[PDB]
Amino acid sequence: MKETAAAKFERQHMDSSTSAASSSNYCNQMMKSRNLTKDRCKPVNTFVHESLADVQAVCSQKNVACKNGQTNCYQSYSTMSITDCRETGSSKYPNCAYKTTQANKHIIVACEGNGYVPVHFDASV
Ligand SMILES: [Cs+]
Repeated sequence: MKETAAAKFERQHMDSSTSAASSSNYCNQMMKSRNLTKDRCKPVNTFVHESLADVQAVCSQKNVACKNGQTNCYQSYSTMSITDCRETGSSKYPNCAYKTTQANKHIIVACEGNGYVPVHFDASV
């Protein structure tokens, strides 16, 4: 079955199963279980610990520019529980290693065609 942009966004960024990173090993486990170390060690990736509905709602909040210059990005009005994952020095494809950083920040996502479906995670602030 084809992986839609919606499904891909959920695979790469949604973890409503936990309220926050459980430990420092969180990223290593999640990056692997979500297939983010298969085609390479995805350098950076953020997981959101909120309901899909609250993240989806961001598409109708504060409109802002995306890091790439596109105009379909949106920043959340309130802060959200998120976990930042970044490849560390001891990492080396195919043996990927990550640093886990838990936090409560505002998220910014890109909504397809400026619609209401989040398809990319731009950043957290
Ligand atoms: Cs919108």
